[PDB]
Amino acid sequence: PTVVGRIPVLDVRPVVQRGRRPAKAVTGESFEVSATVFREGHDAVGANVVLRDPRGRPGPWTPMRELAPGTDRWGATVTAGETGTWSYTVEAWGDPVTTWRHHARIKIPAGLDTDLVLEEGARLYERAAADVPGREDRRELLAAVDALRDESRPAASRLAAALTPQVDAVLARHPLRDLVTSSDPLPLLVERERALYGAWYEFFPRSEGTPHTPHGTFRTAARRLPAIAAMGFDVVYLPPIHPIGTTHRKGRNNTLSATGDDVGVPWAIGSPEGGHDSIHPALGTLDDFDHFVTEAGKLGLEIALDFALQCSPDHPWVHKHPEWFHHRPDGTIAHAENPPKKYQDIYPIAFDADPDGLATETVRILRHWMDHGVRIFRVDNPHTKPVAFWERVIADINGTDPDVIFLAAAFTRPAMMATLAQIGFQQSYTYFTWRNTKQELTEYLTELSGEAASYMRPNFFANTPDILHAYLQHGGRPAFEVRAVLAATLSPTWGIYSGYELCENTPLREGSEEYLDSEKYQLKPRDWTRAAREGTTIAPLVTRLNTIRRENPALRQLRDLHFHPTDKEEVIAYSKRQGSNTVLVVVNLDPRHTQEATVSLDMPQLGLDWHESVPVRDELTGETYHWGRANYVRLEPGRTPAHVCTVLR
Amino acid sequence: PTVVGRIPVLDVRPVVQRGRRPAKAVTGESFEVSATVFREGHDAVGANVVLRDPRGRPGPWTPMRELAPGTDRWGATVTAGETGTWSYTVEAWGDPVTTWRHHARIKIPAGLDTDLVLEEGARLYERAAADVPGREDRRELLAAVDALRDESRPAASRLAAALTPQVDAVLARHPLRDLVTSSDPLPLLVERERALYGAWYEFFPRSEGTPHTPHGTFRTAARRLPAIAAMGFDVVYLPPIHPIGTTHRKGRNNTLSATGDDVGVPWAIGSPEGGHDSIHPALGTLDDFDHFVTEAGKLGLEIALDFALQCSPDHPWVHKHPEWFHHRPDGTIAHAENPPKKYQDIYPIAFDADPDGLATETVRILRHWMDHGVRIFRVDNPHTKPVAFWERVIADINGTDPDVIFLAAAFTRPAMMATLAQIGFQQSYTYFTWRNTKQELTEYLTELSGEAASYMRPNFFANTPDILHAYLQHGGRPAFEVRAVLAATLSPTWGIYSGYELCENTPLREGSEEYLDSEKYQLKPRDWTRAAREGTTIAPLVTRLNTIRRENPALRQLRDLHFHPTDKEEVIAYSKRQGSNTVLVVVNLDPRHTQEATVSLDMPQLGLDWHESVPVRDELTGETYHWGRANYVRLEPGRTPAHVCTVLR
Ligand SMILES: OC[C@H]1O[C@H](O[C@H]2[C@H](O)[C@@H](O)[C@H](O)O[C@@H]2CO)[C@H](O)[C@@H](O)[C@@H]1O
Ligand SMILES: OC[C@H]1O[C@H](O[C@H]2[C@H](O)[C@@H](O)[C@H](O)O[C@@H]2CO)[C@H](O)[C@@H](O)[C@@H]1O
Repeated sequence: PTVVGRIPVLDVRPVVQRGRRPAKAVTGESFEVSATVFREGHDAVGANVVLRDPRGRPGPWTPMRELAPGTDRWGATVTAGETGTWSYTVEAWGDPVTTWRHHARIKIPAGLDTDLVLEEGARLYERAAADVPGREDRRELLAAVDALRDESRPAASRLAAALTPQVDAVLARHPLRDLVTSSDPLPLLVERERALYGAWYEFFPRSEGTPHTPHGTFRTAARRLPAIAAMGFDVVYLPPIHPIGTTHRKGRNNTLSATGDDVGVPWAIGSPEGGHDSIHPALGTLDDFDHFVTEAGKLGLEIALDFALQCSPDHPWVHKHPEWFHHRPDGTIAHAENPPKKYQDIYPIAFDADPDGLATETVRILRHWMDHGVRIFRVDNPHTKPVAFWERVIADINGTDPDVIFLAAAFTRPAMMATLAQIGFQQSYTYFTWRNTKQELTEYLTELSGEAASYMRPNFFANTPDILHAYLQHGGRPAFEVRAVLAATLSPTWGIYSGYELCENTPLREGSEEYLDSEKYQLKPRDWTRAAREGTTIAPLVTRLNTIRRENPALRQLRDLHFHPTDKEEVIAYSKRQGSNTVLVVVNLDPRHTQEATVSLDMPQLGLDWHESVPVRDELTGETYHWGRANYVRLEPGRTPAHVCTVLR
Repeated sequence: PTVVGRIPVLDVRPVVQRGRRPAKAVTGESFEVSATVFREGHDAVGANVVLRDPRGRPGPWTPMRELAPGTDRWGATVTAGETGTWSYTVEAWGDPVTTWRHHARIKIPAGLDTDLVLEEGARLYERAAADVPGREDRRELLAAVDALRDESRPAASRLAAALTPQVDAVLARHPLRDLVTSSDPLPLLVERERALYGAWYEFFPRSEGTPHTPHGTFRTAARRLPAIAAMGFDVVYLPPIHPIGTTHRKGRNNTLSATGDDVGVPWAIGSPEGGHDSIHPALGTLDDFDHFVTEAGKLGLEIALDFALQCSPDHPWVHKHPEWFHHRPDGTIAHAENPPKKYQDIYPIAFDADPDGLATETVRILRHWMDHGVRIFRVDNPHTKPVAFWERVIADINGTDPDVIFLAAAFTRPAMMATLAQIGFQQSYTYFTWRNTKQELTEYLTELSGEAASYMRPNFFANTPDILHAYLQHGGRPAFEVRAVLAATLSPTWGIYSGYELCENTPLREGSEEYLDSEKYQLKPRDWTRAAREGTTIAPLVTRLNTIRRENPALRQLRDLHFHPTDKEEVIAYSKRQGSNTVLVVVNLDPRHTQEATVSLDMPQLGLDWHESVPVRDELTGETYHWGRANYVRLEPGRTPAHVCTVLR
């Protein structure tokens, strides 16, 4: 056997790990399958994509086209349906009819060998007809054959009877393909909509308590759900809900020693009261959790729990499974670190004494929470546990429960971030919070919406309990508004951490990304009712951004994204499309000064000619404009963070 | 099983066609194996390359290093030995000693847990020692263990006794490797020196005749060999040596009708006198060919024959194997084309009626010429015959005779050119003749000496019977000198077509790359003795260029190549290295005007500090200079095309 086939079809993409791991999509998502396709000699080729479903049924006729002249790189868009493991193949072939037409259009006018040319056409169309399944279609082609062979008609009309739009459409549907050659199949994992598309809200239930009982419970915190749903969120992310250790408990503002009342850090998991399968006694019981989950469900909210594989020194594992930790010669276990950050309140897990026991216990714990209606997990610092351990764990869980979604909370070097996604993580945290200038956002999103999108789905949190960027610190509310618009329009999954709405932006000190009086170390009650009454929350904007996402299929996908040039460094423009839905966004990244600029739209990228003028509506205001190749904008911080426009019919 | 191992080792290169085809090298050639290597957490990794020979014997210890900070991309240089199929593996591992050192260097000075730290070191070094095979090495490590454990000494000195250069060198040779993880093996094809390195001369034997017998024979043409060898060539490329058809024979200057005396085009192969396994009767017999081959061999010249799979209409195949041709409805066969070029004197071969017969006959013909001492074939227009046909043919021939070298004469689009090389062609013609400005040369050679070099070996013909570039037309002799220097110094394989020495540069017309009175259509006797006597040949320069190549291992390889900036667009500079051999070249690409410029050498790329000054000798003149970071050059066309300098000890 030869590696290369009769008609070369090479380097099909997407591909992950040379075919050893699947490429990704979700139900209803469109992406490009491509390949390098050409033949020997000078005649034309064609190609097409055969997408097969989990039962092996091929999808519809999907012809490809050359993506740029001289490159022999061909592509077509395909769309994933039901969930499961699919496959895709590229078929390449000689296209004798295109070749013959092109020659015939020169030779019949210039009078060279006309009978021989037309008879050669007739025989092609005869072979075309044999492989057409439909009777009306077959009769149409055999009619063009008899017109091609009628030697009493002028040559130009024998020809034109084979170039009619009626024949075109039969051949575009059932073309004559010579020497059909197939690539080896490549795997596609199709997962549920929520893996790619969703709005996420993070809050600490303990903070939502009462005057008589400041430490909130699942029952008091449930009161916070109707407002979260009213802001248009789909997922609630809860930091760890388990008991919290006492030995080396941290105090307020990340101090080493807790006082008597201090609540500790939820990530310091485990005490005599329980471990990763228990509920912190001050939050309530497993039943109170079921109630919280049930009430979330009625409002269209799914719960995501934090899974953090590590232990306080008081966790039961510390004595039940000493071999899950690395011990130093004196018997002690070194606290976990993430330089320059130190975690004096926890121990890391060691994996090389009993990898089987840890895997077995990890899936037991996830299955526990899954039985209680949690189908989504944020996996904390996955990059400090082995890559292959996550590969195994995710494959075990997704083998019985393929709807479960895992989110990799890894802010680390690129290779590890990409590898985690490739080995099964449905979603990834990103470098979003550190991309704030126009060049940074353009470069980064070009990467995420390009080839990386075949294996990674990004979750754009505009802030987290660990990240209050200097942009928000110095920019105030106008900066909060800009980052919300950006995050909500550039990724189909985005989120915020409670407090973001109120523009909380006081840092621990100058040059830090920690919050002052961080919620991680203390109860943080908030006056939601006052902020709403006084207009000092951006909840309305957030609510509107999520409404726009729900009304615009273009914002529920990632890969179709184009940046349009402007003449000001502080103003950025881009568009996204999905069928007949087109959304155009223009953002002023200066939160302090008003910016005016001309936005020069790449009109072909919108499906329009250069001279055209198109009606848009700014969905943030309800105002309508008429926009074409070149448009003046004026963006004043406080008043207008951005225009978020839809293209009208 | 998981795809990813305990210590991730990913995306090893070079790789060709996802591992389905081998990467390439020749005996004694060095290239870089690389990989993406990292681990979970914060401890250090190391890696190494295990290169295995055809019998499976591993090469020496070959540690890798990170190529740039923060990238997790690791590399090392390996060197291929004997010919055959080798394999290479990357091994990745935790490097506990590097990790412990780095921690210990902070914790001992700052006085934290010092006894515990030093005891942890002692135990690592104890495990190191157990695995060391040498007695003196083992005693050295166990000495450092006892110094580390001596609690009566200050902590800083217990430590310093484990960081000595004597211990360093033991551990760099036999390091402690945790959790060794291996990549899957990748294939390497190692071929003979000549596949990468050689100087090639093309001439038509028929043109080297006498007054009494103008059509040369193998016996008269042999008289031309001593001068070819004296010019330092290693390979003689002969256009087709078979009988030449009469039907539609072309006349002089590519005219359609031959007169009675016209000799025809050698590529129009075949008559009743014979086909691809015969000798043209005017060239002599098979015995005269053996004599020619033998006399070439005595001078250190190998023969490369042209293999052109096509037929004159008088070729015996036309009636013996009609199914090897595509016939039109009236039974005629269309002449071959290569738009806009037409080949009215030949028929192309069709491959889809009897691919097995064509393959079998093709290898029969190549084995015939191989029995007569031809171990190299230039395959004419391979891109008009199926890719898979060549893949099959080359694998059949190389399976019994792996020393046979094939050269792809394909000037076409990039995808086909790369594919031909990947499927087995030892050598490829290139776009060299159309890269003449400094930007064009820099861009192109950066491509060829980069990743493409794992599958393609370039042959830089400065001219061919079909290519007389406008640069040579307008530039005269000074242009011929420049292109010879460039071709000879930028690729380890280069060549010329006879007449190049004499600066033949009259085109067929303005805007054509054909020669006037082309040798393809007529006998072209040349007065070599007169040109030598009158100094009107650049034979001396050519002779000197090949001598320099034979005396400088850096010019007998392709991958080590760096371009150095100059302040003039017409002046280009570059260096090449191989062990302690460094060659530095500066060329003036203006053939009409003298150019002066400053050459600013990237000194680190030469293995030198910025302030240093290095002695060089211009091997074209014997003149010596002293050169450092910034050097004035003055290059006058006619006098000085270039400096070709060696770095002196
Ligand atoms: O109690 C352990 C530490 O918890 C936090 O650190 C978390 C961080 O908030 C989370 O996003 C990251 O992925 O994991 C670390 C460790 O679980 C506190 O900020 C630390 O001060 C605590 O020591
Ligand atoms: O006789 C056939 C044709 O031979 C030449 O064309 C060659 C050309 O020289 C070679 O380098 C190219 O790759 O292949 C063609 C065909 O063999 C003449 O230049 C043509 O005019 C002849 O028709």
